[PDB]
Amino acid sequence: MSINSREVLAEKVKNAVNNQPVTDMHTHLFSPNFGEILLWDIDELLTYHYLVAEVMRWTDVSIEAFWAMSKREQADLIWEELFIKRSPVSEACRGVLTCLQGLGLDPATRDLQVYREYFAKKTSEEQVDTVLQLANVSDVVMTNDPFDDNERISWLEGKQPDSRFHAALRLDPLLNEYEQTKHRLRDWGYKVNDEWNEGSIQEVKRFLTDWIERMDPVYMAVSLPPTFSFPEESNRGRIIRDCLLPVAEKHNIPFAMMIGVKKRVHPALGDAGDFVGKASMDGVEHLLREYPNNKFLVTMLSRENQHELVVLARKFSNLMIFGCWWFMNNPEIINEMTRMRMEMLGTSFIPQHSDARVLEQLIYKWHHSKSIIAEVLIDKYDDILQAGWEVTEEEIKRDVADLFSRNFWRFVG
Amino acid sequence: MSINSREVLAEKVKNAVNNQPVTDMHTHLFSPNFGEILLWDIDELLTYHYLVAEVMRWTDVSIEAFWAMSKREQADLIWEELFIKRSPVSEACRGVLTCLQGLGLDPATRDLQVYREYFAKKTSEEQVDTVLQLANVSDVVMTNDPFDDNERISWLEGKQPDSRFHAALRLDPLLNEYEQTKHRLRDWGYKVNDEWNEGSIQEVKRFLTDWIERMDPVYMAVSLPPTFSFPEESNRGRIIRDCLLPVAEKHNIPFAMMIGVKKRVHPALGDAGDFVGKASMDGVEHLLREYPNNKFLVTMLSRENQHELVVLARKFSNLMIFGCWWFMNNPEIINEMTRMRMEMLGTSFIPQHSDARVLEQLIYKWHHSKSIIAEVLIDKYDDILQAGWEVTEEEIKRDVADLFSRNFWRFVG
Amino acid sequence: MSINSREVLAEKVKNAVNNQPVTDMHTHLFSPNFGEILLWDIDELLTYHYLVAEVMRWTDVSIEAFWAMSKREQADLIWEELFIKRSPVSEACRGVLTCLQGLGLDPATRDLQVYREYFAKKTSEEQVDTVLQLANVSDVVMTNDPFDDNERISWLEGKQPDSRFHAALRLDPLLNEYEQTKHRLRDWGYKVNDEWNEGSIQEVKRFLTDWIERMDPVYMAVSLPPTFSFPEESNRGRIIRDCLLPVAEKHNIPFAMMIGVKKRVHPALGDAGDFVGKASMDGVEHLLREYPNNKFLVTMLSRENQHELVVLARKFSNLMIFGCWWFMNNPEIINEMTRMRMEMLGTSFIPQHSDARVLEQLIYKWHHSKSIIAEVLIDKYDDILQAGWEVTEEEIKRDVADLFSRNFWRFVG
Ligand SMILES: [Zn+2]
Ligand SMILES: [Zn+2]
Ligand SMILES: [Zn+2]
Ligand SMILES: [Zn+2]
Repeated sequence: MSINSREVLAEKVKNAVNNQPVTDMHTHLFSPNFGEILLWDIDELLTYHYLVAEVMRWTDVSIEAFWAMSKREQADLIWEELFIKRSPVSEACRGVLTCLQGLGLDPATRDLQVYREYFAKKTSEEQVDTVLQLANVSDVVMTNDPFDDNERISWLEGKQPDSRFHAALRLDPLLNEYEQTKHRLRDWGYKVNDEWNEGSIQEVKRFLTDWIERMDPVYMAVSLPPTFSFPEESNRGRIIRDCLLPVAEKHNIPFAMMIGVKKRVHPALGDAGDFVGKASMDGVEHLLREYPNNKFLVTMLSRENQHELVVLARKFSNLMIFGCWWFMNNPEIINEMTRMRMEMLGTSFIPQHSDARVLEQLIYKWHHSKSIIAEVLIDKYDDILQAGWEVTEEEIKRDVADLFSRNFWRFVG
Repeated sequence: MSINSREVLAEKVKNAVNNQPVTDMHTHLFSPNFGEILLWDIDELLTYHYLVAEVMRWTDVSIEAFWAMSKREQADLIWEELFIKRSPVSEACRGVLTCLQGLGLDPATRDLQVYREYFAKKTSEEQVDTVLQLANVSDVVMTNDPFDDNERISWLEGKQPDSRFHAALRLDPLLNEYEQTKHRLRDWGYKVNDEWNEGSIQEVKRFLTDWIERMDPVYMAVSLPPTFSFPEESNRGRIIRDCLLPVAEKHNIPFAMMIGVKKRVHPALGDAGDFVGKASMDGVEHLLREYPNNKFLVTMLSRENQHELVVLARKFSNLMIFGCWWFMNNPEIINEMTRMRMEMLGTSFIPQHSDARVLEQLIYKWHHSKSIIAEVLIDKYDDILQAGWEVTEEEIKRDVADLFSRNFWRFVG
Repeated sequence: MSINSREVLAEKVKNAVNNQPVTDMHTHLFSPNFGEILLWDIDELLTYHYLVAEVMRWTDVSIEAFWAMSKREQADLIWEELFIKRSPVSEACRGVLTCLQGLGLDPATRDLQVYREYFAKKTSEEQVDTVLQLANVSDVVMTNDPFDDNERISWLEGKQPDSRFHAALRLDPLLNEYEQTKHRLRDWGYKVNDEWNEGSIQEVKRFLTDWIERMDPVYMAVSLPPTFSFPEESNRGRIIRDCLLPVAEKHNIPFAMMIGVKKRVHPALGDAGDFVGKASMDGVEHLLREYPNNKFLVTMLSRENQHELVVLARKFSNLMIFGCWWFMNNPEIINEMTRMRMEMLGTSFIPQHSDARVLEQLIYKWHHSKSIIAEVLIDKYDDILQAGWEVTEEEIKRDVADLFSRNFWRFVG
């Protein structure tokens, strides 16, 4: 038959959404065999940079003093300032609670000591199994930076990630800081010249090719400022034009662009010091139109870029938009973004990614987003149901699978 | 009786909204006596450019191959790709279903062949009577382009539109492509000079005057790019200043501006290749302030222009804003736009227009929009009812008539 | 006794919100002992500039004729045009009704004459007691302009405001119209030179210092245009850099910036002729980063500046954002703004201010805003209750006190 009641439909959508294994196509997590770079712990959750920014709006403790404290002390301060002295109603604070509850811990007691004991008696491998199970995440895409001495080592040592973890080649240093990076390249055997000649071009391409072969990335990525433009006679513009795009096309690897971040407007805050700005769509429009054989994954930081980004996706099939990034990762914005996207793109987009920096975040990141996405799906199905259309649970499971996993794998080939 | 609760209010409002005859002040429909230019058919509905854009995001069929197929083949592909392989949850797909259901056809069967048979046994005149009846549309405003050889002929042959259809003089070729258009003008007896002198000015005005007399348009219209500015030393700026405005004032005809469309960012897609951009409000502000004796109808394409456009309407009574155009014609946006408009303008605006290109679209266009507009009205009436205001059903019927028909006719005199 | 259900939660929050005494940190009201500048009356409510703009969209009465009528005649016209000829559904009209109902008058009768009689038999001091009581407002922050001959007099006469009223030093003439203002300064004994030298700098600082000592303002304020930038080699840029900031720091007085207003786009409308524009965040960002020892209160006029303003607050603890100003003071916007703010800032912001120009407006301004703020809180508390957190009624009361009063006083010291 078909679904005949609004209740069955809802039960059906929520169940399908909750049961669908998720492919988180963009995170800052690492296969557990990569070592300490994989962050997890209630102390890591509480010291997430989102919460550092928030605690600094309340506490009288200087930023210097904060950075001087131990992670445990920072966590204690954040807990006291954001959870005890004021209700933890922000999205980031709410998330910490969702993680605790999901792990079987009880937020009702506010017993941070007891919460810590839970983690003290587990290994990274165990927690990963636990979390991926609780968050129903089957595949995690990492952010792998070959310019980070730490991460760099494991890749050179031939270490391969857990089969549940996939690599993504981060190129920010190369594209945004070529002047300083070119020195490290030549130091690694990549003889780039001071002038952008065929020699420099071939060496940069070799660097990319070497790492593509080494990581077997699902895509190459870069985060860009509000002022991003293309074409552009700059190191970034030339590298993208002469090296990145050609290589990406040859290996049929998508180019992921996270646009709109204004770095370090408040240096002292570190990762919590980045701001946002609306970008022009001209550069993305040009890339999509002039490079029809290249695939692009895009997410933008400014609320004001979201609707036009959806419209751009209507224009180019070689564009796949994804997630509600950072400052967009808040219920009010996730909801409006997801509705605009489905209304203009049907199911041809990737609703969300976690951008998790701490393992446990996969729990709240996906739990918070799934309930909103389910609500949107229920309304959209109810609307065509009202129009006389019949939908089957199989069709819903199909649609949900496309949104949470298939659209991505299908796009990166 | 007494409307003394949100519940009674909801019933009375929905009834009033549903029963109110609609004047669709902007469409791409034509009086049936104008011939084949009047599109209608389930195949026409499925090949609407909104769906072409959407199918191209999914199908592997090349755009060239798509355009090579017959309309029936295109419709079959779109149906399979957007309705069968994925649930038809997008607004445009949902609309097709609403039309079918409204005509008495059953979407539950997904029998495209049976749907086609319905249309095969009807004439244009009959379908028009059927659709206008089902969509409860009493008056349709057309988009009449004197630069289109096809349409041009019927007007020259003295053919007059059905009394339910009204004309609107489209001037895009003249204002946006004067360099190429000036040649057609002189070829039609309008001796415009290479230089913008009094001779050219008088000839352009004569062209406008001749067509105003020929069509008896309710308003003159033009769609403009995000970069639109005024004053401006350009063909567009000079024609508007020296010809359009003076003539519009003399005949007391409103000037309609549809701002924000960036034409052909993806040429191969044809009508489905247009993009959007936020525009500056400076030009509109200047026109409203410096030409107090001219009337302006405005709608904008960018989500980011909507709130400030509402504020501009608060500033100038010679400005009438209307509808949720194109990329704004989606539930999430229609809702936010309609609420911002009513909150700052009360009932002094035109909530919607269909922009229908295919006859049957009047059904879903108005059905989808009316349910949203009705909900906004219920909230607003309830808020004053709870404040102690007594709203009568007659007052609701009056307000609803203003929003859906009278405000337009009152503005265009 | 834990909060067992959302329904019970809804009640505790609404009670706390309704019972919490409000500090309205930005209004255009005056202590009753300041004289006629304190506007109150149903006629004043109806002739509020928000309604002037709205009536002009409907009435055929010329703007000249309108200004020529007496306040009573204007009120009669506005009442007839916006309440009788069309339902009073706009936010501003709804507000008038809420005020009447709150005062015990009955909107159901639409008896404007009877409403007027209520006010005719009361004094300013009495109405102030009545209104502050009904709106549950314990503290009102005024807008005091030393450049207004009228207001200026009472301050020079040593008149001190009622203890419920606080002063805020308005500096628009000085910062935005220095060229014309410098003449008044020297005329008052402040010997500023034509050139911006140390002499001019010291004299401007003396002017500020003299008025700070005279008003004992909670903060110094200025409203700025969409084009506002800083640093800037202009009178405004230099005065802010060399005089305002240093003085503000020395006295630890916050600098309030209301950004985005485009003055007089429609001169004839007077106060109702101001428009809006999106501003760059660069100037505010620079001020916050380069002047860590200065405190800034910011509110912006453009809908499109709201989200990034929230993000900027996440970056700088010396920034306190407040209210939904003017064109933002509409339910649809207040809701989205308040949700974005709480999601990214928890309770570290000031949700609203009335900007009341007419005494009675405190009633609707706060009643309309409180219901929305209460709904947002109910949702946010429900989300953490759902995550296992045990919110207590006393904690809700504390959070509510912070949002409506304590955050402000805590920020201004
Ligand atoms: Zn919204
Ligand atoms: Zn990331
Ligand atoms: Zn159109
Ligand atoms: Zn104000």
